[PDB]
Amino acid sequence: IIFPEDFIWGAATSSYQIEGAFNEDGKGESIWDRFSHTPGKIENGDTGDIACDHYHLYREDIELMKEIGIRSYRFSTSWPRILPEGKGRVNQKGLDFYKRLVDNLLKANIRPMITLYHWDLPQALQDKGGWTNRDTAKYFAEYARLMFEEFNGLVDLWVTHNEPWVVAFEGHAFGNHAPGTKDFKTALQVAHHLLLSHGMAVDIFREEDLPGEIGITLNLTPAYPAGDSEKDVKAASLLDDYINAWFLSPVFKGSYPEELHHIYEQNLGAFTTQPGDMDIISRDIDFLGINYYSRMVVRHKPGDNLFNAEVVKMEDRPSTEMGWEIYPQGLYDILVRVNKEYTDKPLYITENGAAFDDKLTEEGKIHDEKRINYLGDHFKQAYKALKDGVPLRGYYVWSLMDNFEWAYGYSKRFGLIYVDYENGNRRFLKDSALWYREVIEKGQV
Ligand SMILES: OC[C@H]1O[C@@H](O)[C@H](O)[C@@H](O)[C@@H]1O
Ligand SMILES: C[As](C)(=O)[O-]
Repeated sequence: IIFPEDFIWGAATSSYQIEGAFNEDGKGESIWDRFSHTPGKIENGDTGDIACDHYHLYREDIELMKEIGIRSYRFSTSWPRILPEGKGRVNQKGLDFYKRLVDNLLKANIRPMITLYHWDLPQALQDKGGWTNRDTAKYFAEYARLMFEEFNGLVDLWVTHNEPWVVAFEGHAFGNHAPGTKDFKTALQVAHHLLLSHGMAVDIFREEDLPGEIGITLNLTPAYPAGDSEKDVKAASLLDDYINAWFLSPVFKGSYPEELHHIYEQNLGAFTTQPGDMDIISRDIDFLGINYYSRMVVRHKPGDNLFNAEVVKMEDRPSTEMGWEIYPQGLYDILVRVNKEYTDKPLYITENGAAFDDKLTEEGKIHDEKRINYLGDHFKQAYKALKDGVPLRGYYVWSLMDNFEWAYGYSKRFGLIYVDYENGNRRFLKDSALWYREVIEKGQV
């Protein structure tokens, strides 16, 4: 098992999950500032106020990146740190932080990949309806243009959006994520505008003529029938469209999946679109980012919901601390399917990783063998996909460091690096980081 010597091994983070400095240097409020400061939304009342304090500690963090030897670092930029009101006047100190960060990465021979939207919408824009207001799509594109202009010739890997399914449905249907709305109709309208805003930024990227590549990042969860039933097969197919095709088809085919679109429209009524929207959404892009963690096993169940389907708990299979099934085969299956059905463009795994109950020992080590076994098994499936002709160019581990795991707060640790929050926010390389270091040196698992 040996990867190409130029294969792009990396690690990933996001702004709200690591930066801290939540109201420092003119930064505006985000929907995740607001949400986490709302009682009962986050486990243990955790907030991202300080988190890993990467905003002040980023130089030390880049030293640790160099120790592991990652070739690329995927991070997101905070829209409200740069444009506090979401539009209007740039906050120069906020922008200067990312200019310093990128200069330091380039000096370290670490190739940056910027995610423009990793969920921290300006609260100023949420007060005008957030993603149900089509203007939010326009202002996102304007923010994209600013960033393209400022990092022309410095950043050549760009992702518009991280996981629009999650933003739409966890954020607005089930209310587990900011802004915390619980209305499925709103979630559909949101999804459309996220997709729209993506295409709008792609158009601007081409016009600005920067050197480099632009794409989008989707969480993809492959679905499997619980049984041989032709009804279990249709059920899994529908849930596969719910999560995956709902965003894959618009981006690569210029249409929503037909049956599911019908089902939604019949029960909820139509969400608002303008003519030509599917043309914008489906602009040609340069790569697809895939975030993969697990699968879903699905059985038919007429009653409970709109898809007449429920997900089966695989209780006799190993799982992570999140309760997610460990299922490395799913990473191969989804890479192969995307390449077969949707696109021949380069693919990146922009996230894969796992939470386990990490214990810091009585001097500074973390023996997270479960994480080593998890990543190893998934690296092997990526290799198999490669060998079978999938144009996989890179693999980013989630995460470079322990961080704020959204509604779970700091209770869930995904890092290669342990963050000892209470003790000066000090960092410790886990065994999995030492392991990943060996993999990258050799290009061999
Ligand atoms: O759940 C762990 C990670 O999963 C991915 O889907 C998200 O993009 C990350 O922000 C998240 O922390
Ligand atoms: C992606 As098209 C040309 O069918 O709108």
